[PDB]
Amino acid sequence: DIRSQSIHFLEQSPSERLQILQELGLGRFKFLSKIRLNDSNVDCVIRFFQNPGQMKFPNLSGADLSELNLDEVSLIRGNLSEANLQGSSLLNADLIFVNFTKADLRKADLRGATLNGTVWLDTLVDECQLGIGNGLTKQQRKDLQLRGAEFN
Repeated sequence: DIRSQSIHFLEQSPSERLQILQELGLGRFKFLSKIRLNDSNVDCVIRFFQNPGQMKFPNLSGADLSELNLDEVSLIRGNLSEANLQGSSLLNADLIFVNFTKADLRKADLRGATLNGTVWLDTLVDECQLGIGNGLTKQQRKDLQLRGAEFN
């Protein structure tokens, strides 16, 4: 039945979603109001809706976040394992400790995003814009640039 709740949520416009989010105390996650209705995201929103407030590291594993404006989103300690971020805008985003394992970041724009503690295992970054690699090592600015990332 909780699957039913999540479908209905994603069927609403961004501001009706933002209201549901207030009613549920999930208002810190304003980005939920933007993700598209598809199978990947029904699942993602189920995790938020089964026991809300019991997850407070944003777990977006496997979500389809492609071609979204997520400028200045805060996702500290978030799990973006296997997520799809192709062509999305994440300008000045807080991504500290974000797990990008096996995620797709082709053509995303992460200029100015804070990257301390990020994990990039098997991550697709061809043409991902990283700006200055804010918070990245050197062995990281190395590895990623080799794999297609672009640095300002």
